[PDB]
Amino acid sequence: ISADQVNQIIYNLHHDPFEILGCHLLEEGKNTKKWVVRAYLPKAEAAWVIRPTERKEDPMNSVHHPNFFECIIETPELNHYQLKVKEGEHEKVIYDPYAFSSPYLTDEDIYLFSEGNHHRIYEKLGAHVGEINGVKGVYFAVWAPNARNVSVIGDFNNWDGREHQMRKRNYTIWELFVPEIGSGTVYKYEIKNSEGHIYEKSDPYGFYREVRPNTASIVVDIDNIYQWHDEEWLEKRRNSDPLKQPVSVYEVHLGSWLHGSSAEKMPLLNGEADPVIVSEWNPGARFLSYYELAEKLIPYVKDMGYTHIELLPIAEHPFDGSWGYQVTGFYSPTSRFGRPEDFMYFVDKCHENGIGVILDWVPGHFPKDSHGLAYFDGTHLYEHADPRIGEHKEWGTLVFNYGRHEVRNFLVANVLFWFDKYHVDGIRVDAVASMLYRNYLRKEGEWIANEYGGDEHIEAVSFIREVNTLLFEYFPGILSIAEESTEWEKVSRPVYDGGLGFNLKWDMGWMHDMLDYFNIDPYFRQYHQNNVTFSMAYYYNENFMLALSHDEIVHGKSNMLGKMPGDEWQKYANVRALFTYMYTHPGKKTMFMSMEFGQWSEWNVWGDLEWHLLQYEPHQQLKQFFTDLNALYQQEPALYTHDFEYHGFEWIDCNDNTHSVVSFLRRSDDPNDSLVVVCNFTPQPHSHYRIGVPEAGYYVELFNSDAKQYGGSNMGNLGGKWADEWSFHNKPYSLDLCLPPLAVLILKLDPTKVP
Ligand SMILES: OC[C@H]1O[C@H](O[C@H]2[C@H](O)[C@@H](O)[C@@H](O[C@H]3[C@H](O)[C@@H](O)[C@@H](O[C@H]4[C@H](O)[C@@H](O)[C@@H](O)O[C@@H]4CO)O[C@@H]3CO)O[C@@H]2CO)[C@H](O)[C@@H](O)[C@@H]1O
Ligand SMILES: OC[C@H]1O[C@H](O[C@H]2[C@H](O)[C@@H](O)[C@@H](O[C@H]3[C@H](O)[C@@H](O)[C@@H](O[C@H]4[C@H](O)[C@@H](O)[C@@H](O)O[C@@H]4CO)O[C@@H]3CO)O[C@@H]2CO)[C@H](O)[C@@H](O)[C@@H]1O
Ligand SMILES: [Mg+2]
Ligand SMILES: [Mg+2]
Ligand SMILES: [Mg+2]
Ligand SMILES: [Mg+2]
Repeated sequence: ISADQVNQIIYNLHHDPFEILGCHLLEEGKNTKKWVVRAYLPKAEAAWVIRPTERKEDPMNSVHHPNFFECIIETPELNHYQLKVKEGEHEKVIYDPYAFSSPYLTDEDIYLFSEGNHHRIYEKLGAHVGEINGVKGVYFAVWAPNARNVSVIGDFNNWDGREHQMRKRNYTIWELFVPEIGSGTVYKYEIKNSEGHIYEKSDPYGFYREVRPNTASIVVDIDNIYQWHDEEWLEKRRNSDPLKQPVSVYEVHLGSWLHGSSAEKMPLLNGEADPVIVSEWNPGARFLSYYELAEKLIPYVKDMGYTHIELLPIAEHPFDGSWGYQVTGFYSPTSRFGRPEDFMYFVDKCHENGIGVILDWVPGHFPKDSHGLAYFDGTHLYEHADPRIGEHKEWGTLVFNYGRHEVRNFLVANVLFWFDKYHVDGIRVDAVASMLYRNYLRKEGEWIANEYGGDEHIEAVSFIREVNTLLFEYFPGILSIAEESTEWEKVSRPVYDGGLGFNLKWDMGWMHDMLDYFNIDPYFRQYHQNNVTFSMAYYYNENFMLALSHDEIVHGKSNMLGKMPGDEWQKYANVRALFTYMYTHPGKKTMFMSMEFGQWSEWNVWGDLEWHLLQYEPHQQLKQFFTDLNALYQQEPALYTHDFEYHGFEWIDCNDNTHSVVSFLRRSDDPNDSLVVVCNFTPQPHSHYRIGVPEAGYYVELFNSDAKQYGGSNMGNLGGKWADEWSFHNKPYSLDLCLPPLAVLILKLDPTKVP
């Protein structure tokens, strides 16, 4: 490019920056093409073009002006890229703001979508504010290849679509531009199928939706509603390995954490809305908005010391009682809690406070409701046609046809969408077995094997691997968490090694072992020492997340206190011991709302949590215990740097089944960061109980779960103990400890204490 052209840009004289900025073809070779990307980045000193799906990164060069950049790249197609932009000492990675000159679908958009590879399809499908033929308005487009007709109905034409019939393109997608309407518009698609049957559909790519049970889509100007402040958070994320950091997750169902009064409006970020009543049976109560949750949940979590909040699915879902697991509006956060920008504010404020956001994501199925994706165009469009692979009969839901390109594309782009538009830090997929097996919950003779005669759902396995491949390429540094309950191998291993490509897997066997263990009367735990120790036998086959989830405190399972045997004191003590053990055992941590303050009742998704309990000392003491445990966790590198390496853990001894005692070391990079952990899982205290340690010196008691400030009896070792030169447990030194009742000790060598 010329200096004259560059200056026209720099001085705002150019007639159309899209002619010069963005990606432009320069020439076609035999086997490849030459492209240039140009960007004008005022304040940037350096920039790079990332091609994350090819794993390449090329520098851009300043051309004629220090903030005007060009990058010449040869590759057969340049569909997928990002700009990395350095301003002083900070880097951000963004999509190119000049990537798409037209609001309408181009030939290239349609081709990529037909192949299942349009990672940004939601920029074109759905509803977008833009300009066509010189007039402002909204462009709508929808995939519905077998429909006979489609119209746009909405507020703007009183729900009569005769003058807003859409145009079909390439026998696949319907489009229409409507002038002079804007964001806030309420609409649906009216579809006639091949039988002449007419019906009404929410927008599958819609960005906002009426409050359930109403289902019309709402047009959102999604790139001009919120201003973010989280660049430094996102840079740190992208440059860090989360597997090596503390990850302590507070799992939250937004609709049931805290309720407000329905006798007042729901406040929003700079606005307000009508209250959303929680249920007709509890009509005095309303949900809190994303905005109110940002103001209340976030400081609560920050003070407790968790690193992350994990949300039960917030994608739009018609029924409270599915807990979010039956989604019908995959591209919009639920309007129960307000608008898209209020959720963006929640995430921004999490990042301002140093807290990451993980979203439960539901790609495994969708329910039958007629406003949603089912039988979309008068054929089995989203779902597979054969019910033996296309329905989960025991659940009454439909299963995506992962093999069908535009369906795969809906889902792959949907995951990316949450990271792009809402800046989230991770996803968790519930029930991964439900996608992986062709015989999932199906009786003999009511499913068919794959082409090699196996039970593996080939198409789903491929989809899962593609999702995880793309997620990590576009958003390095994120968490991708699976719950898979059949010992499928290499869940949390890279795709290049025959894995599914998640980075963490819930240790459901650990969870069962531990909760089954603690539910046993302590005298009988001597017969089940193996519950304590067994999970370490297979631990290194995955990267495990130790989760005590929502699923474990419903349906007659009790809340954590009620699972524990004995009187009120021992119930609390058993909670403290279990969770101190969980936080010291290798792996990342997740626990569910209400567990941190000892709610007695099961989680009830129709009410809010029993916050009045926090008026009372035992509940306040447990909450302090977790606050301090989380603080320790973040303070001690041996609790997080080497979770997934042999170095990070070693048993000291696990043979004393008769007293239900175990002990172990955690390690990090510095040998002085080593910790000794001692667990006593009955209410019998022990005096002069020896434990082997590897070095001489004074071992400080960093943490004692029996401290009086946590509700314990305050037995302990008075702050620490000097090791004896008395060999024990095959180690040259040993500590002669008092073991408090139903309690866990964490000790650390202070190699500078004065003898
Ligand atoms: O300090 C004197 C005693 O210290 C040691 O006793 C221990 C017990 O061994 C531990 O098990 C624990 O005791 C718990 C007890 O397990 C639990 O049931 C509960 O017992 C209370 C009960 O809540 C209450 O309603 C009433 O019956 O009083 C009981 C009081 O003992 O709470 C206990 C802790 O308060 O903790 C104490 C350690 O302090 C040592 O073993 C004893 O020999 C010695 O007497
Ligand atoms: O009477 C008071 C006694 O207190 C002290 O004994 C303690 C030890 O200090 C503890 O470490 C523990 O002993 C465990 C031991 O840690 C555990 O390994 C297991 O030992 C097995 C051993 O693993 C196996 O190799 C085989 O050797 O036999 C051993 C004995 O079973 O079980 C031990 C407990 O049974 O608890 C005891 C108290 O019970 C103090 O050191 C003693 O001198 C004192 O008598
Ligand atoms: Mg009509
Ligand atoms: Mg399950
Ligand atoms: Mg058993
Ligand atoms: Mg309540």
